[PDB]
Amino acid sequence: SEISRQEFQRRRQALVEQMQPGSAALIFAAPEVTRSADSEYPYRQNSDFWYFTGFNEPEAVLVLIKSDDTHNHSVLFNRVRDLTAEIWFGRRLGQDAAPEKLGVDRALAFSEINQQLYQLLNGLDVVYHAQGEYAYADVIVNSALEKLRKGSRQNLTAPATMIDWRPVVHEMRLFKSPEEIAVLRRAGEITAMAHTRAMEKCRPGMFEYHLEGEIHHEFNRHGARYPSYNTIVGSGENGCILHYTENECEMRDGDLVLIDAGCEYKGYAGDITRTFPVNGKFTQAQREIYDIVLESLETSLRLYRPGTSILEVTGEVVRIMVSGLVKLGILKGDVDELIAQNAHRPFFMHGLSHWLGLDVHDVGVYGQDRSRILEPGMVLTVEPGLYIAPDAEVPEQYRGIGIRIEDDIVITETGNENLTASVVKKPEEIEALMVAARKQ
Amino acid sequence: SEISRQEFQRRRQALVEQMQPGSAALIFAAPEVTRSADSEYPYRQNSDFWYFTGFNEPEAVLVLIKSDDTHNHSVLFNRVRDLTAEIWFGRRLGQDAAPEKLGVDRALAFSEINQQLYQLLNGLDVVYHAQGEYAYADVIVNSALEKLRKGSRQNLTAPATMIDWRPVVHEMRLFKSPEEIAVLRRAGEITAMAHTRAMEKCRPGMFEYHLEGEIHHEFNRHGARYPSYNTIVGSGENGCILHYTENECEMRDGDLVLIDAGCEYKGYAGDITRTFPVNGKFTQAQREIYDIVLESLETSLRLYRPGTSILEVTGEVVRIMVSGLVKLGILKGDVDELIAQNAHRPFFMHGLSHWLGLDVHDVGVYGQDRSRILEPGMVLTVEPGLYIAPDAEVPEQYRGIGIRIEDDIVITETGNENLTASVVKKPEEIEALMVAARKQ
Amino acid sequence: SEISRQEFQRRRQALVEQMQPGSAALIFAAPEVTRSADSEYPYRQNSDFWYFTGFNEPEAVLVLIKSDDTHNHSVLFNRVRDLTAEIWFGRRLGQDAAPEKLGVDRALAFSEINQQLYQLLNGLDVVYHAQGEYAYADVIVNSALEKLRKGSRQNLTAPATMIDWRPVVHEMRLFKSPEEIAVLRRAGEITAMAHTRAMEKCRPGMFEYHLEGEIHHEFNRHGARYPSYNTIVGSGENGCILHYTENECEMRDGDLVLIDAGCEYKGYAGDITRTFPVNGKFTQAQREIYDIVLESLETSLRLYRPGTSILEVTGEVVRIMVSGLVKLGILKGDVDELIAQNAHRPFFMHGLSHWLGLDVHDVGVYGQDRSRILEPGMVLTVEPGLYIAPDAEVPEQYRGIGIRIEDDIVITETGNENLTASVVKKPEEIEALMVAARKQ
Amino acid sequence: SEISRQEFQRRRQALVEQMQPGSAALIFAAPEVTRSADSEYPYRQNSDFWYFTGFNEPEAVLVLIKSDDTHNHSVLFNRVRDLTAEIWFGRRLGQDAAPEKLGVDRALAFSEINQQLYQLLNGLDVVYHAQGEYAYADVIVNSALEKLRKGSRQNLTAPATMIDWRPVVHEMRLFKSPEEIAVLRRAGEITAMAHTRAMEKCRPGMFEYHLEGEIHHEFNRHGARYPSYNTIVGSGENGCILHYTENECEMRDGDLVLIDAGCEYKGYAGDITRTFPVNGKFTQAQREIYDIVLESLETSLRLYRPGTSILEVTGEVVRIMVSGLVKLGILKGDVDELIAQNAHRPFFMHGLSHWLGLDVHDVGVYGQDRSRILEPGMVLTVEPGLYIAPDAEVPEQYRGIGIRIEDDIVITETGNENLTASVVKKPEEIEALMVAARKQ
Ligand SMILES: [Mg+2]
Ligand SMILES: [Mg+2]
Ligand SMILES: [Mg+2]
Ligand SMILES: [Mg+2]
Ligand SMILES: [Zn+2]
Ligand SMILES: [Zn+2]
Ligand SMILES: [Zn+2]
Ligand SMILES: [Zn+2]
Ligand SMILES: [Zn+2]
Ligand SMILES: [Zn+2]
Ligand SMILES: [Zn+2]
Ligand SMILES: [Zn+2]
Ligand SMILES: [Zn+2]
Ligand SMILES: [Zn+2]
Ligand SMILES: [Zn+2]
Ligand SMILES: [Zn+2]
Ligand SMILES: [Zn+2]
Ligand SMILES: [Zn+2]
Ligand SMILES: [Zn+2]
Ligand SMILES: [Zn+2]
Repeated sequence: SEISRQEFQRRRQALVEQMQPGSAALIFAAPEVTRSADSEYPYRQNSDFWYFTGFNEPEAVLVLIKSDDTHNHSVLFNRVRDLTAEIWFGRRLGQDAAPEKLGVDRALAFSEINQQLYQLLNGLDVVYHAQGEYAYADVIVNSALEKLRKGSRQNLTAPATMIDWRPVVHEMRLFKSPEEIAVLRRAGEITAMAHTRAMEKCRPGMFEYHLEGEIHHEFNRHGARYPSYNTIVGSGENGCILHYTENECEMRDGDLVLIDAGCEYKGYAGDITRTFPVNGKFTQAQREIYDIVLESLETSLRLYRPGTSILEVTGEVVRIMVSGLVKLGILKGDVDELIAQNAHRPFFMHGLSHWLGLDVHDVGVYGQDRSRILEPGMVLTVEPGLYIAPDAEVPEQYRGIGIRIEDDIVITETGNENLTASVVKKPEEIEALMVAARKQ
Repeated sequence: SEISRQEFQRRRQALVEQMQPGSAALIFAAPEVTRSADSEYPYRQNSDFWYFTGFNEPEAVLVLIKSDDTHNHSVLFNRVRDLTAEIWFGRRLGQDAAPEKLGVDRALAFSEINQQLYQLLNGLDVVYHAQGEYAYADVIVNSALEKLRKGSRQNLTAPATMIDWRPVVHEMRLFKSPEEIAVLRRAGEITAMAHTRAMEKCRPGMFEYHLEGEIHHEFNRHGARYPSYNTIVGSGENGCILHYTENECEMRDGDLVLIDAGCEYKGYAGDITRTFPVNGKFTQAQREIYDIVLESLETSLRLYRPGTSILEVTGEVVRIMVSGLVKLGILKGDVDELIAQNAHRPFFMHGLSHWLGLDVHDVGVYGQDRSRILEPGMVLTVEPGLYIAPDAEVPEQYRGIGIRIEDDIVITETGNENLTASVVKKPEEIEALMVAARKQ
Repeated sequence: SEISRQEFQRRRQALVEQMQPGSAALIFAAPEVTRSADSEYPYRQNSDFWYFTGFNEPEAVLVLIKSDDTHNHSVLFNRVRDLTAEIWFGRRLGQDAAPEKLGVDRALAFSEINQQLYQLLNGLDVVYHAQGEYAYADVIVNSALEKLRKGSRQNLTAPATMIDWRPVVHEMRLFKSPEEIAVLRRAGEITAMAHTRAMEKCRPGMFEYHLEGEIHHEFNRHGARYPSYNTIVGSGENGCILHYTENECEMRDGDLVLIDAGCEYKGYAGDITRTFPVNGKFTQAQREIYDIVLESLETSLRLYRPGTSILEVTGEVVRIMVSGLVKLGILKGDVDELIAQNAHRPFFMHGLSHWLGLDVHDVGVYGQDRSRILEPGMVLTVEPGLYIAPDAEVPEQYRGIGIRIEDDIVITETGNENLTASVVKKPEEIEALMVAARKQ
Repeated sequence: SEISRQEFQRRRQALVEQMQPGSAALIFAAPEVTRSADSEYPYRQNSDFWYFTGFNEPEAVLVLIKSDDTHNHSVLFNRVRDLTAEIWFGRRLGQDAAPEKLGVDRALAFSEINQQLYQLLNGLDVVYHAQGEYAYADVIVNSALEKLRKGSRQNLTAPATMIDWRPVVHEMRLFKSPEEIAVLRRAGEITAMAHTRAMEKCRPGMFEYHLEGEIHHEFNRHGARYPSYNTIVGSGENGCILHYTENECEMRDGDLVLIDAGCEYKGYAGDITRTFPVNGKFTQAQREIYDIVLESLETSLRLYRPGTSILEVTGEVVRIMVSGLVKLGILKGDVDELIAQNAHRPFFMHGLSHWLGLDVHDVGVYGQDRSRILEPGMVLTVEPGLYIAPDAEVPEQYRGIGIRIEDDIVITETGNENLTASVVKKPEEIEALMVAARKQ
């Protein structure tokens, strides 16, 4: 699946619809980023700029100009073509091919932006700009507006109103179109295949990073070159660290391993967590914690639908958690009192769900305490976990256990669709998968 | 292989030996780097800071203070320990464990650096600082020196002399110790195994990125998690682009594929290029160009030794190249005149050799035109190539061919040691390797 | 005359009337300014901040908050009281006395602004801020808005709209109240007395700066400590330099002297130019040029009224000028053609009139080519001049003559009131004044 | 008196003598400074730049290049000539006239500095630059050095050592030449005449600012256009504020007035304080405090000579002060104990003496607690004072009295020369001067 030319056009038009007449919106590309000395990290476009263009070059600026309710045009600033720079660092779109390729009306050289941008903003009333997003962008925008402010004898006037478009654009990104959902559906499948493979390859004596290598190879073979975030492979006590990315330890028979990993496919993030026994067989103590986390996930998957909220489903998870932990003797007391005291928090100290899309922790307003009423088209994670510290004052057998189980869902008219259920999470199914792999 | 505690200590002492008495050297860690929104790229330490510490955290500063020829001490600023921040983002060394772990005399909280650094610089005559390396470092250093300048009524004085330590430190990095050479030797082996595997896996109809995935998986399985630079897989005309990293094309029977890829192992870069037929059999036209590049490499490997230079060996390569191209009718005229006119430059437009180490394009002075006399301990690449443009005015059969062949070497007392010869480059050996793999 | 507490209150309310509901306006004080090393220039408050407060301290910020059409409040950030800092550098208002003294609702310590400002902006929709006016102000404002943007988990939201209040506030300043006109009337009288005195004191052999000293002493004795701009005393060829402030030459019998000087009285600028003979008697050649400039001024004073514009009156002046210069043989040809060719421009190369108020070149929109229709309450200068270069190709007797004559006026219901007519400008009256003084 | 072409040349040569071979010193002009909107304060050149040039324009840079012990040259960057900009804002030296006018070898356009400065620094070992003095200068210098650092393929190298020249140059400025002393001698005379005049003009009912006007007029008439610092006229309780510059109060019969005022003559500061009765007759209580301050001054004038220090003379003043105050009942106890407890500090809370020159509080190292041994050529103030707060718990008659008496001196071979003794300070002489004036 991919995003069409037409879809990028629709998105620009939907932004322009919300803009005041006599205004321009300025959306800037991500800068290139040094890794060390003269080597740079693989380029990652700004998600908002990508959303409106599908254009993967730096030194580019999308300018959407609204004259009135039925009249608007698009201008792209981008890198000029250059035989020498392209023989070295790779091909460029340039100005000639850009209108047709990216569906914009006009394309100018980014090297001329300081000579041209103020002319495009002259006489407008409003400019939409994400101030503080990038320092280079602020320099360009402030420089244009100062030229206009100070150029009254050349009959120039600056727009007096500046509006942050991030609220508007993030509210758009919060609701996925059918095309976006198809892409995320494939991201979830790719990510699932990677997690299945990690379970199948895991053996005692392999290092945490070996499973990372299997996962990344699987992403790559389906055309997802990069992960959406740095892969987490926390075996044993490392599973109690939420963003453990060192992945440097030998995996030991008897330990669990927690894998949080997700691909980036056409810009969109997969995001799955599976926790499983390194030796393919859960112990009793491991099952006892795992079952609480799994019931939490399974109950949440049943509950999530239009009209509820992350907050409301999180309350059900807290209840399941506090009850399970009391039954194991990890918590002591009255369930309802422990719930009122938030007694689960030493063991489950993060949110159940985040928005998912072009960023793994996606944009969009959550409402106070994530109380926003869910509607169809919202995409989110469901990721309960329990993390018992090596030195928690609890029965010995539960100490140093970290378990998270995470699926990615889209809210539908009647409930939700699970994008990541093609990798197993029921303990008996995990064990059968690993046994089958160890034969073959 | 690894770098010892003792070696990091030796390096600090070697820097201190060159410092003026009554001085302090300030070496800052790399900042963390955003990939998108709240997600960050995998952390890569500043190579110079790494060189003196082997410490892989941000928000850290090494301060080496020389009182006199026999008296000096080391101070580390680093992140304080924090239970909440470590449960989330992973473990920290802290101040208690640092002296023993990293062999420094004292360790302070990076959060206190503005309160402490000026006190360490007070009364000194010289400060060694890499001005403009990082903006956060300059803010910290300039702020310390202003406090001292303006604090004469508190009996404070700033050092009046500031010296860039990069020349000194890069000159040290230019000459590798036995330990560094052992590490680079393993980086070369790992990188070679990856390239061998790419040749063995290549089939028509696979995408360029599939070979990238094989290479990265192989790096990872030997404990080199990351590449030293973004992998290049240029098949067909893409091989004429020097840093082609899109790797997005279907590999076609009849084309060559150029792979430039290198692992990062204990901080040190491997860097190999192999070019080979996608279908496992070089055509006549492909052999004709390949043989010129291979003779260039093989002649260079014979010539490189103490007392010659990159410039001098490059002259021999130009001669081989111009002669080969004249014999094919790609160039026309007298060889010596064509050489004098640099007629090879449309086809070979980059340097033959760069320094190699903690950075793939490593630090160290080259001398004018890379004329510096080579000495034992220098590590460098040998990477001749020929790139015939799709639209070059040459016989049709050579158009759109890009071939580079690259090995990594260390200069020894009598010649050089080749770190990357365990992956084949002779055409008959390449073909046999691919045939054997295709059976299986 | 002075500006009342009530007037400052009215102005704030008039700004608040124009503000959107759910908004705050931020008006910052001028920074202190170094003259050399640790000595500073006499403090000059930002004119806009002064306009709303009459408060003459740095490190102060006026915050006007509009909840709705009938509900708003004012917050002042200002310097805390400090016995040591006040014994040294002088008295401070502080927070206790400020509400009553300056008519604001609340006053907080400027040292706490970063801890408090974001709390005042939280939940608002709009912030009025003059971006780029002062760098310290932008740092404070951007820092507040970033706290709000990134603080959604603390239930903070930033206003998405930022509006430049300078257009609104400058449009207010463009129309003077009766109180402001009374103050400017006194500024014009003070400035006139100074110019009268300079004419009375002028003798051949005195230096240009001596007349500057007389003028400044006269400003000071009426309670106008500072000039509104750097005083111009251009004798001879120095009169051809528009902002000649060197004032370093011996004044010579036979030369004219051009004095452009104005006091600052309760913040408001006087601005007068008189040109006169150093020896008290105009030559024929001097009269011939002077009469053109004087007719230009006198005709303009008759014409200026509601309904005309600076542009329209400037056209009449150009006609007078071109005609006078043709009659002297300084220009040659048809008057109407010379007018169409703007043939006056080598001799009169500046505007006839600028707005006058808290700044000598005051704020307010002029319209294209200063075409804005004049209305009652506008205050402006009328300053025709003719400047014949030392090397102009004109009859010898006119070379090196610079003459400007300038009065300050306020537009009334039926015409204008001249604020500066108490210093003579008719040549016979100038000569009589100087003769009388020489006896003284 | 003035400073000769030859003297400016000597100073540059004296700096070059101390510079390392293969180095360049960069001395930047002061930026222009806004007073309000488009009006600027009178230009004040950077004192160090002035010291080496006597050049009073902005956008200028002196570059002194030392090749070796007998070979060096000077380059000036300055504003190009421009007919339009000079007709408006006044005459410019330009490049043609500068070598001869300012005694430099070469002069280039400041508009070309970024294209030329790096070429002048290329291949040098050391650059002398006052980092953090001006932000525009740092931008220019850092930009030049980055070009050199990164331009090794164009055979460019940056100097690795940067040295602050301020210590060296301020140490030079600390010792005045005969020419400088002659200029300061005239500054002291001018300043004295101004103070004499203020005493002669003072009447009850005049405002503090009226005496400021008399003083400034007197500075101006002797060719000192500007004061060296903002004039202090503190009558009554205002005399207890050390830098009282409001000068806004009606002077009352019965009060003292403290005037601290100094001219700037050819760049050099006068700096005198005289305190006197507004009505021309000291009361008993006023005499009692005045006599302590006067004895302090007179004893200091006797003591100051080569071989003592400000610290040592300050100890004698403290003794005189504590003894006088004990005798009046302002302090109670044993003199030697009160001295040991620094019991004078509520009443005398500033230093006795500061260096004087191109800045009123001049550059130069004081040593710890101003303990530096005085040598011939040092110029300094002697300014004891006693300030009894309105609410000090002392006998009523001394409350609200501020008295300072200040003279400017130069250390000679055998003692000191008093530059400001031509204005009276003995109380009987003050009273006679005022009585004589009142007749005017
Ligand atoms: Mg256990
Ligand atoms: Mg072909
Ligand atoms: Mg003449
Ligand atoms: Mg009294
Ligand atoms: Zn249109
Ligand atoms: Zn965004
Ligand atoms: Zn996850
Ligand atoms: Zn997640
Ligand atoms: Zn020691
Ligand atoms: Zn470096
Ligand atoms: Zn390579
Ligand atoms: Zn290489
Ligand atoms: Zn209210
Ligand atoms: Zn303004
Ligand atoms: Zn004027
Ligand atoms: Zn004017
Ligand atoms: Zn020379
Ligand atoms: Zn200085
Ligand atoms: Zn003084
Ligand atoms: Zn003083």
